Amino acid sequence: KVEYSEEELKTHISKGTLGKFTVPMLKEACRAYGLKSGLKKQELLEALTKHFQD
Repeated sequence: KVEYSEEELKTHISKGTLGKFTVPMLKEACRAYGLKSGLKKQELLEALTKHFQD
């Protein structure tokens, strides 16, 4: 489903492909995570990573 539930995200965070998708797609994961996200792109990754990486 790759709906960005967390599994794909976790996997993405691991290797580092989570930063491939565009911003419109990144916002999706953020919406599911409940983060703040950023009006740019990579900013989304950070929000995601932070939610799955110390």
